Amino acid sequence: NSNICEVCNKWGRLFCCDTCPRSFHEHCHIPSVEANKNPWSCIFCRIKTIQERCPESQSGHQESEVLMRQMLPEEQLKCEFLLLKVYCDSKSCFFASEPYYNREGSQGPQKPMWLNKVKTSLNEQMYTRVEGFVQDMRLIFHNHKEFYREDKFTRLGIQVQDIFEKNFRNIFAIQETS
Ligand SMILES: [Zn+2]
Ligand SMILES: [Zn+2]
Ligand SMILES: [Zn+2]
Repeated sequence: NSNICEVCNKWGRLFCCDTCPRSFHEHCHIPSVEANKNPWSCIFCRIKTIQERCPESQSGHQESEVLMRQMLPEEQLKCEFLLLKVYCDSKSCFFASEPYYNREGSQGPQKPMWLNKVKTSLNEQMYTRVEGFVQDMRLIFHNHKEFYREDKFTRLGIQVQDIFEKNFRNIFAIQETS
């Protein structure tokens, strides 16, 4: 197994996958690494199994149909993995914890949002459809773009949103378009 966490790229107290060489901090994995379970298979492995059980699940889908899906176990897992892919980027640090807003010439968002809030929301099964999860994720970056206006820091929102959107299209097998 790897000797650094797959998500944050640091060493520490690492839990190792039994079916692939990845390793994780306990609360870096999503869901948090399960207490017992020998063997244990990481989220990457669990997602690959879904694909292998239903190869047709990789055919192209329309975003509008994906968003309306109910959060059954497989869609719950897919959203957890998509959230984890965002945390994998080091620029996620900016969006993880609860923001505050005091900048001359800007007003804070009406509905603040952050990664750890989305994480808790998934853990507590608060989303009933994929749309709920995707809306909150996109809100994180939209709030940032609006608040930072012409400051070059707005680019961090564009960057992390791009990571989100690329991984959304991959994980949910969105139909490729020009
Ligand atoms: Zn970690
Ligand atoms: Zn694995
Ligand atoms: Zn099948």
